[PDB]
Amino acid sequence: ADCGLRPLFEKKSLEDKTERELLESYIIVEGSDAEIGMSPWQVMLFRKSPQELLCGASLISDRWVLTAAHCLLYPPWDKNFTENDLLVRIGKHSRTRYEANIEKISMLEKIYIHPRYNWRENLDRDIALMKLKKPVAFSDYIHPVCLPDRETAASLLQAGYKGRVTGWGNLKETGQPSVLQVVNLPIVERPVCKDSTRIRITDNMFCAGYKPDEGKRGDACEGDSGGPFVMKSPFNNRWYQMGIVSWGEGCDRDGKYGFYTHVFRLKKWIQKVIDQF
Repeated sequence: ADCGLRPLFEKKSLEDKTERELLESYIIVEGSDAEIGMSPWQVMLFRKSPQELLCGASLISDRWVLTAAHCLLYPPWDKNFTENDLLVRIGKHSRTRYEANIEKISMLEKIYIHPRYNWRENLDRDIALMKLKKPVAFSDYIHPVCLPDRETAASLLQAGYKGRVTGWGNLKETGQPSVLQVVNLPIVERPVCKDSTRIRITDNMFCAGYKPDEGKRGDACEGDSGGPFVMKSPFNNRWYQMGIVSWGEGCDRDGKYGFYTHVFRLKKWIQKVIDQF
């Protein structure tokens, strides 16, 4: 509703140091310290006991969180979290300090994993929702991102177009940053994404990232999964979550690419589960 409009930026008619890098393109390894409240919707999947960060996520409403399905469910490693095995921290900035009157710790009501999530082969439909026991309060640090729609999707999800990925994940291949990281990457053309790996691709997933001859680098890594991949719509100055950090081979390997769950391609589900409750 009031989604996509950041308190310490749009609301205050301000722009972040990398915002235009995105606009000017419409026709976390090697990132940078995000700026305060520049990713208000960012979330942290935290494990109660032992205490540990296990994924990134995103606030898409005072009562719902979005993240990768593998983050929560992955049989191969006996991973199968439950409503109260986890916590979700919101409004954070530092990866370790407990930002007292800034961040907000929320509990889980219900976990919703996509019925067709495919872990046996290629994390197809790598998405999952999380209802919060108690609704969260919006602040200049905790605000929702928008969910894409026909129009938005068609306009912004194109090769060359840059989206942004933020997180507290690793800075290389296995340490962690002391503050949320940010990096801007370009959407790659499906054909390239396809023959870049021997894994079977799907329309439910897209890949961003620079090519070997472009000079620049950057990618997502361990701990960024479940995190958002956004884009600012030039039209209404709003931010949309176009993807979810899903998978990838290594982290910023030449001629390798990061794969993201294709949000809009599954918005139907999202809508379904949220309306059904």
